[PDB]
Amino acid sequence: PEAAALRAELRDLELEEARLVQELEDVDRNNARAAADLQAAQAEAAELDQQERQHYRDYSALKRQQLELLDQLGNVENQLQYARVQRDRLK
Amino acid sequence: AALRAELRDLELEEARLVQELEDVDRNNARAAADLQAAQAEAAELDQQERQHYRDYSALKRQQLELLDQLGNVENQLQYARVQRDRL
Repeated sequence: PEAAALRAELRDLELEEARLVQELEDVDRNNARAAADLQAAQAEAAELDQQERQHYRDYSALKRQQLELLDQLGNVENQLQYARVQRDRLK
Repeated sequence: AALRAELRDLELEEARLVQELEDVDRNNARAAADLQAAQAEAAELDQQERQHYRDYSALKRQQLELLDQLGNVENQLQYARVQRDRL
């Protein structure tokens, strides 16, 4: 009967562990799925990053283009102001 | 009066540079727009990655708490098996 209580505890105990195994399997499933979604999102973000960098680069190139045009303008304006002074003296 | 010819040339030169500048600026505006759109998208994606990650971490904590309970049960089962076996 000692082994009588035992046999009962084992029964309830093995049931507990099976219930716990069931819960673990649900949680592990949802965990793996969350990791997959994560990885999918990271891959999307990388591809995007690639495109974003390209955009940044294009914009930056255009920017250097404008600054070069601005410098030229200022070189011309320097010459222009000189010639303007020279014209004004004639008067 | 070579000054007048110089003046005409320089002024026209400036007109040409101004035009070019206007065109480049319109291209620049478009480029800025595209860049900002891409950045905004990246922010959304970042937010969604974060959601997934936090789900994952949470799920993970759950798993560990469950594992601790299982370890406990396991220990009871072994103790009750050692008693058992001893007849």
